[PDB]
Amino acid sequence: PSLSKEAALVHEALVARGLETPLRPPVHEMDNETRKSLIAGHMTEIMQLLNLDLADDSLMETPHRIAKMYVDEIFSGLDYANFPKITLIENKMKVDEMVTVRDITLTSTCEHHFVTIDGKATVAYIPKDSVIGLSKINRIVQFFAQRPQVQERLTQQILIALQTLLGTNNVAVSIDAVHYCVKARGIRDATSATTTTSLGGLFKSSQNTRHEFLRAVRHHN
Amino acid sequence: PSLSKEAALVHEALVARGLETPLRPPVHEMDNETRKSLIAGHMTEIMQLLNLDLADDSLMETPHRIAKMYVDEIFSGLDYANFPKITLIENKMKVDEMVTVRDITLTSTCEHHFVTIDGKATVAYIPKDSVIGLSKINRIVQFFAQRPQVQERLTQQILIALQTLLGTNNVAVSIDAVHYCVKARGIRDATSATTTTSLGGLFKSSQNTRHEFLRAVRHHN
Amino acid sequence: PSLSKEAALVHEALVARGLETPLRPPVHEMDNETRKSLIAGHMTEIMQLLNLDLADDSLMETPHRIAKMYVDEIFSGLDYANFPKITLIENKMKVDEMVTVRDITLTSTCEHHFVTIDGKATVAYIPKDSVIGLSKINRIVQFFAQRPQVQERLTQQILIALQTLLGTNNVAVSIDAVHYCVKARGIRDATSATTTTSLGGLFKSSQNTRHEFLRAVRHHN
Amino acid sequence: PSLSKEAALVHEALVARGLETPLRPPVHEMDNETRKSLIAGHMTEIMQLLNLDLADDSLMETPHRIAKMYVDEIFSGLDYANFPKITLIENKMKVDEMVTVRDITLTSTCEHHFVTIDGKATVAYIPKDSVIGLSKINRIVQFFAQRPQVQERLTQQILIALQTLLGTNNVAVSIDAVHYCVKARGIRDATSATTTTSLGGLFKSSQNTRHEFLRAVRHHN
Amino acid sequence: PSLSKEAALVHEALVARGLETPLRPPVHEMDNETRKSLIAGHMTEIMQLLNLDLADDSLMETPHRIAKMYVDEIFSGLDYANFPKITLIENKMKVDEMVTVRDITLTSTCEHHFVTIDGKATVAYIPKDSVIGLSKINRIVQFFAQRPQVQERLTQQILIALQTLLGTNNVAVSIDAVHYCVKARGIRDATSATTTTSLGGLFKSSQNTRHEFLRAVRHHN
Amino acid sequence: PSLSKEAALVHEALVARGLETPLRPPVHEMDNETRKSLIAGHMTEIMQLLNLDLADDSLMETPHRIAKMYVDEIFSGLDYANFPKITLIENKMKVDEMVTVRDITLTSTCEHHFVTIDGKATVAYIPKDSVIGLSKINRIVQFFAQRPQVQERLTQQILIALQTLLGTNNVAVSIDAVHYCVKARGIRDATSATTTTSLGGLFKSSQNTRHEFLRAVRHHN
Amino acid sequence: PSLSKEAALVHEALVARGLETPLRPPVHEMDNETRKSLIAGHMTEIMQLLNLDLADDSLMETPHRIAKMYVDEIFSGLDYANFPKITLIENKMKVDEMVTVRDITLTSTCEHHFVTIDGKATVAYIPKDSVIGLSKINRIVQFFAQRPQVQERLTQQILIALQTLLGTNNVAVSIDAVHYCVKARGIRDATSATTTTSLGGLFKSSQNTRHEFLRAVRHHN
Amino acid sequence: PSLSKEAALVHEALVARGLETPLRPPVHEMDNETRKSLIAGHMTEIMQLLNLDLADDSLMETPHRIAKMYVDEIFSGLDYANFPKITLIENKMKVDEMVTVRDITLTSTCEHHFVTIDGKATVAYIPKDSVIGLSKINRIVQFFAQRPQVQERLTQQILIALQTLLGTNNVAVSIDAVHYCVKARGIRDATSATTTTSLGGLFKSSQNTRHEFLRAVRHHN
Amino acid sequence: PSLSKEAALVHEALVARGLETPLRPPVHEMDNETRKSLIAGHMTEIMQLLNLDLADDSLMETPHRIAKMYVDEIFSGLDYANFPKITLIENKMKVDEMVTVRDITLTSTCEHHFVTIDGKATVAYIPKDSVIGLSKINRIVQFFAQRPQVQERLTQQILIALQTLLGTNNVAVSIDAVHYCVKARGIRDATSATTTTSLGGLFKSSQNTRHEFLRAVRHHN
Repeated sequence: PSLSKEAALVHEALVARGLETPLRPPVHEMDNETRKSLIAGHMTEIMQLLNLDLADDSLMETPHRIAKMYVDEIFSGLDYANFPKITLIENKMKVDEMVTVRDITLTSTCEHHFVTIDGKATVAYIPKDSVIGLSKINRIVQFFAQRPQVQERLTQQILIALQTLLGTNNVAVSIDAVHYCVKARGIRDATSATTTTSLGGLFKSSQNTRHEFLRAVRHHN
Repeated sequence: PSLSKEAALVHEALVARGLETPLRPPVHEMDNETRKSLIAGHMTEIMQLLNLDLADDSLMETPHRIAKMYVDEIFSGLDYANFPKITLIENKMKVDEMVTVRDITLTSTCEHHFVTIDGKATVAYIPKDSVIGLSKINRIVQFFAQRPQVQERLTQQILIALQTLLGTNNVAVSIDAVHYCVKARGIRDATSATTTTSLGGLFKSSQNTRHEFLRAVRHHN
Repeated sequence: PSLSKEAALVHEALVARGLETPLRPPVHEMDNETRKSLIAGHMTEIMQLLNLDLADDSLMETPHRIAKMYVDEIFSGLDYANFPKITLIENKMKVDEMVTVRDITLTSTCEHHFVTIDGKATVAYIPKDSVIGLSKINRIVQFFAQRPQVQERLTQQILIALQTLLGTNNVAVSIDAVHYCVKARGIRDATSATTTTSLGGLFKSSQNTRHEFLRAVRHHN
Repeated sequence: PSLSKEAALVHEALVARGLETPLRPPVHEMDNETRKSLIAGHMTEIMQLLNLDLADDSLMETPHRIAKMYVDEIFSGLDYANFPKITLIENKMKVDEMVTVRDITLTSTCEHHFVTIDGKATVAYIPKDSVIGLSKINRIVQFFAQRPQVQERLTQQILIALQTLLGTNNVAVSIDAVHYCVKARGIRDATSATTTTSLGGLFKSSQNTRHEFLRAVRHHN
Repeated sequence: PSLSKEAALVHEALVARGLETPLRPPVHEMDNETRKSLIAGHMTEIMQLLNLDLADDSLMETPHRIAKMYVDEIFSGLDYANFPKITLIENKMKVDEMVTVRDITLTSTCEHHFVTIDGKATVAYIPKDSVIGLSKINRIVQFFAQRPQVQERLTQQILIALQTLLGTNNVAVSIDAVHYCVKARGIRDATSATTTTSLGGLFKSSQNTRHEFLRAVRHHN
Repeated sequence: PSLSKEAALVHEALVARGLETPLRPPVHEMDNETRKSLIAGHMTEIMQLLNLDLADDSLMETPHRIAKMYVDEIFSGLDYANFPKITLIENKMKVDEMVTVRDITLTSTCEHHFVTIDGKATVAYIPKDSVIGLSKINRIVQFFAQRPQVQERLTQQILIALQTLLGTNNVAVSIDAVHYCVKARGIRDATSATTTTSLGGLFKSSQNTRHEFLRAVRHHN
Repeated sequence: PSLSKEAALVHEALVARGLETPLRPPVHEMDNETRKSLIAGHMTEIMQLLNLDLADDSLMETPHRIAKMYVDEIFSGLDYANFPKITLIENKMKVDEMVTVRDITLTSTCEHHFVTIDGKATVAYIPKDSVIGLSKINRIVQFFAQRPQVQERLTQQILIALQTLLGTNNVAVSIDAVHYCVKARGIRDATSATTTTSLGGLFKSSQNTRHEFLRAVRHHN
Repeated sequence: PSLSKEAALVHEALVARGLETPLRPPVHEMDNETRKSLIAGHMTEIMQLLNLDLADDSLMETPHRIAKMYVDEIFSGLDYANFPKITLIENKMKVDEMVTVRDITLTSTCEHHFVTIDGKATVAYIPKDSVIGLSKINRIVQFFAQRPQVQERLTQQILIALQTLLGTNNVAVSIDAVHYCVKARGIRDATSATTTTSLGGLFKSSQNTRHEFLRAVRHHN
Repeated sequence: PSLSKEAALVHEALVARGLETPLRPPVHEMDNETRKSLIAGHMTEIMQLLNLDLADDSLMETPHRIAKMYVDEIFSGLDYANFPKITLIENKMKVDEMVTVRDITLTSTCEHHFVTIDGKATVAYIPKDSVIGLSKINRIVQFFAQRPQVQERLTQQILIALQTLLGTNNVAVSIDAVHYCVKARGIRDATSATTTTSLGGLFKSSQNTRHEFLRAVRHHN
């Protein structure tokens, strides 16, 4: 009817921990269509302020493309109506060891300059009552990634969302990414990459479990 | 006469632990030949529903090829009459350290979409009374891989099968694989890979042994 | 109203050259919904013939998942209603040298066994009157790849589709892919890869141009 | 009834060119079973001459294992009754550019010492009236590889067999391999590898075509 | 006069531990010359049973070449008359840390099928009263490698031989090898490799020393 | 008005620990302009002593270029008026795990010969009350790098500056670099590189945390 | 007595072509000792202008160290008294093919900023009447490298020096280097590298010879 | 009786071309035993001149070891009595394309300083009437390598020896090597390597053949 | 006046521990010039015994070159008059963590055959009262490397020399090298490398420190 049981749960969990993305309730019920047009409008003004000849065929549709990109694509994660459908199967296999999904493609945006964050996430968890569909993990990562982020927050959000859905605190998330906020401009460091990890349950308590995960983290190319 | 002592033991072990692949007893004794033909028929219908011109020389034999592939090849692991012949030699060498067989080629099928799972397995065990033929390890892995799987279950099954045959709980199995269920369709993540491990005996108890194995797991290319 | 001007053109071009995928006209106007359900039914029967216990939570939804994957995903390319929207900008830059888009991710299906084909395509063309949006090239490749293919045909189709849309014969397509039809079963060759190329215009005529393209073809990892 | 049309053709072609493996007609019609037993007997004698304690469980079955390996496995190519089934589809795609199958796994035996030859073959051909199933190429390479060989002969044999089956002289075969005949014993050169190529049709005549193929030959790891 | 003090010691040590290669005392004092000729004879028969035309110049000398290879080369390790001369210098340097010799080239034969085993050994030891010439370590490895082996036994044998000669139990041997018994035939796994280790003294007792060695084990290419 | 609160704090902290770069108070208030001209003058004399023909168009502006490089570029870190603007956000994410910024491009000058030091730094810290902007870390590293350094001091300085700004002693800095002071002249060692680390807080106290950081240190290329 | 016949020849050759480093005749005969002291003085002033506390033990000797480095090391190539001794042997081997010395370590200084240039040179020549000692080539490269350079000139100088000494115009020189002038400061491009080549004789005339050389140029790491 | 027909032929061919190693006829028929002892004596004197305490157990046997190494090992190539036995088989395969043996391990000695030369040779030839045993090529290379060499001569010698034995001028030899004469001392260039090639027949005449060979030359690691 | 304070200290330290290279006091005060000439003479005789035509221009100067190489270059470490000048700066930085200088180029000679040893050393130490110039470490390594060595001794010598000069026992030295004594001759193992380590102070006592060092030891290429 609006948000799925999962979307609701995850959202509440995040709000409770104070880990939700800084959002303000919708001032007025606007259709995404009207928001897009308004954003497109402001973009048109910014491009004109930059002295771009909006009459050019190639630049003409840009304000609209950017508006759609924001509302529908790169910032779609802000709307829980886009939360993926979660499928869980009973842990009949009686798995008691961690399942690790590595090198998940992740593309996000640094909220301080609205510039690309390109990286990879490694998620691992120890199955309790249910096992989650591998694809679902990738989708959850993408969801939170599609928001104006701060890697420190992004990692935390993914962790909690998964803990909530899997019903286990034994979840670990590690994200290694390149920030164009740092590379493409400013200090323009062409080689640095940032790594942030958030560990829950045994992954934080048990040094044994913690290190097994950390050792598995990151690969090459 | 039907199933070898080994095939029987392994099958029982799996059923006991409740780790056997979800199978229903044969409704009627059909020849694999009749099953193949029946499967071929259903495929013919599916292809027709997809509007494929089955009159084309290249597509003509597909329903049969698929049927044979299923029954004889990719799902042959479901029939214990195909279980490999196990050869064990007396551990006169008095080996007390683990023997590791790494990078075993593994090709399986994700049962949720019947799509390719391509990866590699690393198996290790500490010889007790007998040492197994290296090739047999690769064969057992392939056997269980030739079934509609769920990586979490596949890893478990191989572990138990080996424990049963070697007569030692000191066995460890780690499988790293790419699921086309995730890559080729759905979220289409082109870089993620899943790693699952199942540890028995000392490999689970002894942190020392456990880490020695984990440290050896995985290589490159 | 049905097919876009582009979809129609490409389809006609393919039929004219006799390079279209072997298709029979829809016997009856069935909703994709009814086709999916029918396919799901045939799958149910096949799985039962394989003796799989469809009562298992994990296997239960498979017949439906496969049906949807076929109609909506992996074989969606058979329906021109799914042809991407093509955007072309005027070649005001007066580009006379080839534009190469390399390492396009490609996932298709070998029609002889309905098994995964995983590879990468390198497409190049010399802009005439218009320049195409880079993303569109990737999209066209994916479209044709989402069909029961034979690499030799796939390469040809992409070539013609591009030539038609760009209005230039100067297009070159090279595809390097691994066939699980070969790796996962049958001879089980774990290392072979197939490369097929289709050259048009100067890429075939001019040895100079031809080699410049070929030299650029393929990379590593 | 005995040999397939294909097996016969290929065999004749090889005999005609005087490129067949040095074989003598079967002195007497012996069952492979009796041959294996005889070979096993000779091996038993050789092992005893080496002073190996054949009473040892590990060595006990070796004479039989070696006999079966020779007759059924590594030298099976000597019997045309094992020639693969060739599937050819009409070249409706009108492919006029070469199709290259690279990195075909190849394991053979150096006939001068009966020691392992491990390598990879690259085969390419320009489709005339028919296109061959990719897997079939790998199979044909394996067939001729499963014989006491001399790389110079092996490459020639594969070339001819393919030209004959495809009905085109435009075929090229290149094999790069490590001979344990050289590495494991004798001079014990741990790094050398031998590369041999055989070119037919345009691949030999047309310098353009020749170099395109040669440039594609060999990869890494 | 026959066997050196070293050869005798090592042989006795191996027989005591029951780690010697399964050998039967020479039934009759035969010259290696007569043994070679007899082996050559049996080989002639085997090749004839395989229907090879022994009249061919290339195949003609094979029976003799194989016989010499067996007796003089690949199985020479069976004769302690071929044991290397060991040179030991007084540990005046007062070395108390381990000396590691890595990537020792090792070529052996899997006794179950008489096929090539190609790998590399890493040997380490903590000097007590004497230091051994580095080359000697490679020679001892080669000696035991030149025998019909089972990697599990090979590793053990090298360990004991070294312990005996160095007069220290603090020796560690690790061998990583590819078995063509597995790759070239049978299951034909093109990627798996086996690793076996045998640890003596501190390398087994001291977890600290043990891991330092294990961490050093294996390199790339 | 002169130095920012941050610049002042950091400077004081360094002086307090006695880790500041050996500086003498400005003998007289000179404009950077006059300093540059004076430096350029001395360089002119040096070049003349080296017998370089300063009348050459290429060498003519060198004295000035060097002077500007020293004052404005490579030694600009000596003037705290160039200290970066630090942005800190409240640690609302409640991050308790370390944030690692790896492969920070670092170019400094070995004060003993005024020759290039080219390397990379890895910085990590455990957020207390505030999280710092990733780029800022790179900037601080660059700041101190832009001074006549001694890697041992450089590492210490970056550590302290960070501890001061973040208000946490839990900071770790590791720098790996190539000194042309060693490579380009003198002993001319073309392969050596120096690695220095400075650990604060838990990174020094907790062996667990210390090793997690060290394990993450350094990558390739 | 002063300059060797070789030094004289090379110097004259360069002067004639107008390729010599911009030098002014020594204004007065000063001992390198007095020049070093004078330079050291200028450096002391420059360091003081930078506000460096020369009282510090580490910085104290810097002015002298830099002065010695300039006169004796990095700029020693400016004095032909340092020209290496050239050894040539009669080309009795009758070599008519090119001899290539690749990956020659080269460290020079960009004269526009007096900053490090780190790279590698590849030199090749076709022996005429004499063959030069390989080491001598490396030495000649170093000689000219030890000067305030401009890569374009450096390459030309080495070419001519070699042509003169070898008595053959058939010489080719290629230098690939990284300029810290670009990396460490200014635009700070961390990845670019400059390649310059100078070709003499057949290496310029004969396209065949030219490309053979160029194809050989550059390697990795 | 002394020298084989092959050794004789090769020696004559070399002397004819004036490519033989500078040798003087044996002044007196001395046993290698007496020569070794004499050399050992001179070495004893040299070591004593270096002030080495020959009473030390480790240095004691050095003069003898060196003497034996010279006469029996590293310089054994000077004695044609050590020339390998050449085995040639009739080119019944009718090979008309070149056979390439790459990465042949080569270790020689730079005659100017008697220091190690470590490299790899790539040999190729077009079979005329006979095909040579692959191992023989490696052996011939080693033979000439075991002499005080100059890479330019070494390459020439191998070329001629092969041309003579194969009865074809179509032979090509390329040697890439590192000279410790350059690396370990003198200029101490840690990265340079020398490549020398000698081409015969078509490999020199036919630009097509020539480049095919050259393009194949050299690999990595 | 003869030996520096440092040279004397280091020499005494080594002699005290009995780790000095086996040397006999100079029998008579000979000029290095006369020693070189005497050595040259003995070499002349050795070359003549090898039947080398010393009249050849290329071989003519060899006896002298070798004599100079021995006395002035490769064995110059035997004379403490060649010990490097050590520069130490006060540890004002208050460095308490280890400084590691890795991949130090090392070229020595195996005293048992006087053949090249090519390797790399990794030296680390924890600064006490003074910090040493990085280059000095490389120089000290080279000094001891320039002597007839046994890797086991070489490592020990470097360790002690450093401990003595730095006034700290907290020094660790690890050397990984390839011995041509093993590769170029004798067993001719083309892949083995030896690794030796000597640990002082905390590097031996503290398992924590010990492992931090060991983990950092060795890199690739």
